[PDB]
Amino acid sequence: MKPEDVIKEQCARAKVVAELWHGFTGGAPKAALENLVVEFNKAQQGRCVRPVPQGGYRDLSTKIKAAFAAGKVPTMAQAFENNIALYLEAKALLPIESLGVKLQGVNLTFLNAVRFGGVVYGVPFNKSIQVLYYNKDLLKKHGVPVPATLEEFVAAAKKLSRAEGGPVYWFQPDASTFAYFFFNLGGSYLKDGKLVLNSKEAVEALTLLQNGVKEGWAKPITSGAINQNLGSGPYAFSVDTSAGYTAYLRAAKFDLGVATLPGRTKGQPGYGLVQGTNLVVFRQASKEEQAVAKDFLEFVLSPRAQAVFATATGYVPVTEGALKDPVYQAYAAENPDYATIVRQSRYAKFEPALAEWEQIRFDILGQAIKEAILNKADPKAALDRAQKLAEDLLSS
Ligand SMILES: Nc1nc2c(ncn2[C@@H]2O[C@H](COP(=O)(O)O[C@H]3[C@@H](O)[C@H](n4ccc(=O)[nH]c4=O)O[C@@H]3CO)[C@H]3CC(O)(O)C[C@H]32)c(=O)[nH]1
Ligand SMILES: [Cl-]
Repeated sequence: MKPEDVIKEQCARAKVVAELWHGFTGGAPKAALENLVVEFNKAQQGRCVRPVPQGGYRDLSTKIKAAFAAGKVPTMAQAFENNIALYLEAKALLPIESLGVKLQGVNLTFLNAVRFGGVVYGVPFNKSIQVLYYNKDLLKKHGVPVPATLEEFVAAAKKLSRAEGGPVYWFQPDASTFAYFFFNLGGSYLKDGKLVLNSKEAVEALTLLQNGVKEGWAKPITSGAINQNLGSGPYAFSVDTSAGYTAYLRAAKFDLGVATLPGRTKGQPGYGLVQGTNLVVFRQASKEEQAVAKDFLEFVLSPRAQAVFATATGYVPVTEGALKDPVYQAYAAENPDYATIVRQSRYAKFEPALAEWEQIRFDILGQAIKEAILNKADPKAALDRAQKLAEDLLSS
């Protein structure tokens, strides 16, 4: 009796059913969402949510565009900030505060990100922050302090790779990893309102990674998640989503470290990329489905729902209330990595919220990073190409 079995039964006897389309394909996010929905549905009187997996996040946005085309949309769905921008062009989204959902206490880092022209269009739900995952045992073995600066991080990666005979910093050659180096070398994607992929800081970020590959301290991972490659050769450090925390804990055969990210100086942690999603409510949904979404959105913002969800996953509890819940506190008191994730969430950057950003981050910027890392393309020539494809798509 999988939670999804329970839910299908709950929905089969419900008077009213609001679909929630998501992009959790498995593991702890998928288990945590479904357990939340089972609990919500037991409380309700013939009024249920039905989570519908749509694949990953891009499958989900593709399926949502086909839904507008078909005229069959869900009540709710997961959405990045760029997805929200897109669906607003379509006039598809219900303003949240119209349902009377109370948003005070939601972290302004996340609340600001769902606000378009003053209006909130999303409920921050599963929001993650990059952290530094590390191998405590391997750093102790070579007397390496947890690096607090980008300088110390390069140094440690070179020191440990020399000692162990192989690259100890592991990375996915993607926009998400790029963003960490880009932000903390003083990059910004927007200059005088214009999207710029090929700035000096972008070239310096992509150069740093490619030189790490050439020098033997950076290891590109091209098959599975980082946590799925552990046990193959020496590992000291990744920069990865907090939402992988439970997966790291399960897979690591070594004592797993979580730290705040290396910054430019010791005066502050580096910035982590905010990932994960918001829940949106579609205007096309029935008044009755909307009422279910309003109770569901209130439930998901409750201290207990956030304390259970965040502690099952490593996602960042989106409310001040969740940190004051005793189930959170019990987990935090036993595992310092939960406070570490919250501390890192204070130092948080977003990618641009342009309608076209999902296509750019994957098919243009992501590609130019793969070209440099995996095919030895010159970092500037790869980014100049990206900039030109992005300027051509935005002109379309
Ligand atoms: N479509 C679309 N995706 C976007 C956008 N901005 C960023 N991202 C993607 O968000 C993922 C991070 O979202 P987050 O919820 O923090 O983490 C994910 C999973 O990463 C994480 N997980 C699961 C199993 C595992 O072994 N390891 C693990 O880390 O669990 C969560 C739910 O699956 C990155 C991954 C990416 O697909 O390569 C590209 C990134 C965008 O605009 N659009
Ligand atoms: Cl699974």
